[PDB]
Amino acid sequence: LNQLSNSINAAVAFLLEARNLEGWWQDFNFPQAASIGDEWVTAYVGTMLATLPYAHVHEALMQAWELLKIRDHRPTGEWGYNYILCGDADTTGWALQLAAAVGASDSERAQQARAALATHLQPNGGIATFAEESIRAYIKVPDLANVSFQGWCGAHTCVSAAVAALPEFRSRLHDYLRVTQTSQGNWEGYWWSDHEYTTALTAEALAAGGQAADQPSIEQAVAWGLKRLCPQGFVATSKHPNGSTFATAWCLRLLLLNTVDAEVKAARAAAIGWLLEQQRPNGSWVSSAYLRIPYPFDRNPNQFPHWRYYDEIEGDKRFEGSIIFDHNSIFTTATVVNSLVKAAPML
Repeated sequence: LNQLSNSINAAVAFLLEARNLEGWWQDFNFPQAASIGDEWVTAYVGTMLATLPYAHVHEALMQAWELLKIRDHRPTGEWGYNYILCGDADTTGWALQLAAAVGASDSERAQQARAALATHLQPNGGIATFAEESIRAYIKVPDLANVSFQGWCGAHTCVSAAVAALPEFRSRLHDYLRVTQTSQGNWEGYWWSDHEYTTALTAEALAAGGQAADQPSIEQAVAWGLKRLCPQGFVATSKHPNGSTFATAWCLRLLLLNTVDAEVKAARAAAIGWLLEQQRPNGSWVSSAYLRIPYPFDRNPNQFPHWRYYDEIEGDKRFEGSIIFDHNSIFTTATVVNSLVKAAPML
C-alpha cells in the first residue's frame, strides 16, 4: 500500500503541475488544423481526478469547471475538443460528469448542456458525437457536397458508454448498449483503438443501473477482461506487445465489477504491480491513449485495415485513416491513477 500511495501521489503532482498558467489540462494535437485539445481533456482529467479525497485536487476541479463555464461561445451550450471545434456529445458528457463532482449539475449551463446532449440521441437509442449541420460548418475538406457524414453523425458506442455514466441518460441508452455487446462479451468503440475503454465504461453503466437482468452481460464483460490481461499484468496490443498502460488501466476498472472471484482478484493485483513498475520518474505513464480519426462516411472503423500513426507518416499526410495520441501523457496518466485509486481497496 505504501508503494501505491507514493505512485498515486507522484501522478497527482505531475497532473497538477502539468496544467498551463490559466489552469487547463491540454493534450492531443492536430498540427496546423484543430491544434491542441483543452475543453475535452480538462473535462476528462477533472472527472478522472474526482476519485481523489484531497482538498487541493477538488480545488483544481472547481477551477476546471470555472474554465469550462468561460467557454460559453457556442449557442447550444455544448463543449468541444477545443475553442475552435464545434460542440460534440462526448466532450459535453465528460463536462457534465465534472459538473457532478463540483455540485453544479443543476447550474444553468449544466441544464443547457444537458438539453443539447439529449438532442444527439438517435432513432436506434444510441448517442451521436456530431450533429451534421454543426460539423459540416466547422471542417474544411475537399468535395464536401459529395461526402457522406453517416460515420461521424451516426450513433457511437464509445460515446454512448461514456454518456451512460450520467444517471439521467442511463435509461435512454440501456437497450442500445445491450444489443451492441459482442458474442465474446466486449463492446467495440468508434473513435478509440482500444476496446477496453468502451467495454469498461459500458459494464460500469450497467452495474451502476443495478438491474438483475443485466448481471449476465456484466459477467461476460469481466470474463473478456480477464482473458485480455496477460499473467504478467498487462493488456497486450499490436502497437504495445509488452503492454499498453491506457488499455491496462481501463481493463483494471472493468475487473473491479467482480469482487468475489479469486482469479479476478489475482489479475487486478498483477495489473497494479505492473502499472507501478511502468511509472516514469516524474510520475507520469507513457502515452498510449490512441484516438483514431475515421473517414466521415466510415460506419465501421473496426473494419478499416489501413490505420497508421500520424507522427510516423513521412511526406504529405491527412488525418483521415490515421491515429493520434496524447503527446503530453496527461490523458494516459489521469486514466492510470484513477484506476489505481479505485483498485487499491480491493487488494
